[PDB]
Amino acid sequence: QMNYEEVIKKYKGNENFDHAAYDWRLHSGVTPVKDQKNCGSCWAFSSIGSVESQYAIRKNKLITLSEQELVDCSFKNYGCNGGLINNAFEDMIELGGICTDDDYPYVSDAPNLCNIDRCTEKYGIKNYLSVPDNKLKEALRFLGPISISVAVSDDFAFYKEGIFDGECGDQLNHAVMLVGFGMKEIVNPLTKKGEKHYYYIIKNSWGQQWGERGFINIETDESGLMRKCGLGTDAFIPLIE
Amino acid sequence: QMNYEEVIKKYKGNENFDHAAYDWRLHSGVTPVKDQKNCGSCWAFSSIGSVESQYAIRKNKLITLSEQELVDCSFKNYGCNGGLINNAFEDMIELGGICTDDDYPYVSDAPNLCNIDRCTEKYGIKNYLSVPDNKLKEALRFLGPISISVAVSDDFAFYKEGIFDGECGDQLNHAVMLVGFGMKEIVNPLTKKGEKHYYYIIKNSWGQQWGERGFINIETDESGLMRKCGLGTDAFIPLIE
Ligand SMILES: [Cl-]
Ligand code: NA
Ligand code: NA
Repeated sequence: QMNYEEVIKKYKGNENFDHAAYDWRLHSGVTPVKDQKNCGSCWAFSSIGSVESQYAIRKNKLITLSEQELVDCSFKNYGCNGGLINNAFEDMIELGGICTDDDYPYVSDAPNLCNIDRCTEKYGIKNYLSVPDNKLKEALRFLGPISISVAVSDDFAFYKEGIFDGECGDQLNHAVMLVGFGMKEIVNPLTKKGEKHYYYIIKNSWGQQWGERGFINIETDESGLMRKCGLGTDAFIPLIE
Repeated sequence: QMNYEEVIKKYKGNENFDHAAYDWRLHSGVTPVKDQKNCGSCWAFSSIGSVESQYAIRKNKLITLSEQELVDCSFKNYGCNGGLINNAFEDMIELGGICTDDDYPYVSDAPNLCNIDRCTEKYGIKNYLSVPDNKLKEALRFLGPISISVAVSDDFAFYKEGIFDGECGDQLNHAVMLVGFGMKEIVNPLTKKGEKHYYYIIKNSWGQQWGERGFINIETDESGLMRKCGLGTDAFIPLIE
């Protein structure tokens, strides 16, 4: 909702930001990685995650919120059976905040009723924007991490490190969040030349013991338009201001 | 990167230096002991300390650096859950500089995002060498304090002063730094003759209020080759020149 252009003006400084790299991790913009365990609640971890980052950035406070509370009360979704990023933010506004991760611990696939009263300090969001398929690097630089969707292939799970550029999935089947971009200049193992390999920085929800400390890097170009595997086809970022 | 021999040659130089004792503490080479508390920051405190000494020596400046920024930003380590000296030095260079421990105070196990911008005067290192497993005393005398590893056994810890000697090694499980050696001449409790007891000087991270102002003495021989408990299996010294 809202209007990209409408908010980007209120934040963006007209300065053709550095398009090669910016990493929210090393700017107090990325909360610790969590682990969805055996429940298909990706949609929830990513949306919750983008909110945590909005807080860590804007209102400068670190707080982990209950993903479990979304799986239990977001009726516009299907709990462990999947959901949609934007629906989450929707139900988030309806619920007027979510209980901290501490008063409403996560319990994965274990049946669990929805109890909104399990706490008294609910953390919420004023509204949420949608980012244009070709304004990712720009939004990431001034608005913050973005909740997005992507097609995850079977080999995608084995990824242990580097700049993934493997097989993609059928269609958009997973929700993760974008936290920044970077660019390592590797050598052409064949021509042996200074080549520039650009990449996006993803935060998964499979615990730290997966990929680079829980994060994965996706190839892309300087412009930040090469969205491999359908990258950010669906892209939203919550707003608390 | 820098491979030991290239720089060690630029410094060592044969020399019949006294192999019995040299103590960087009383040569303006050892900054005050710190306390990692109930957070597994062995590796960071050890590496940081060697940097503090390098500045205190080469650039004749007394400076204490932020261990908290390493636990939060190297990513080649696992914050309070442990890490490795060399990984730290790597990432230290990647980040190009570290906040002083005053602009980036330590908060042990207390959650804390990584903000490389938490300061404006960042102190760094050009590169880092690995010192030979049988060249410690030699290195200490000319290169400066060394970051090392050791196996702390269960009966240790009560040590309040003197030259602790009791626990044996295993696989390692803690990170500290070597700061010098000495040799006290006790009397022969059996034949009563002039016996020579050599020892190493380690710099811990459990505050001044522990042992002799925080330090402990480990047995060793004149050659500086008897590394009980693996003393220095892994040994590195950062370089700022
Ligand atoms: Cl974990
Ligand atoms: Na985790
Ligand atoms: Na880093």
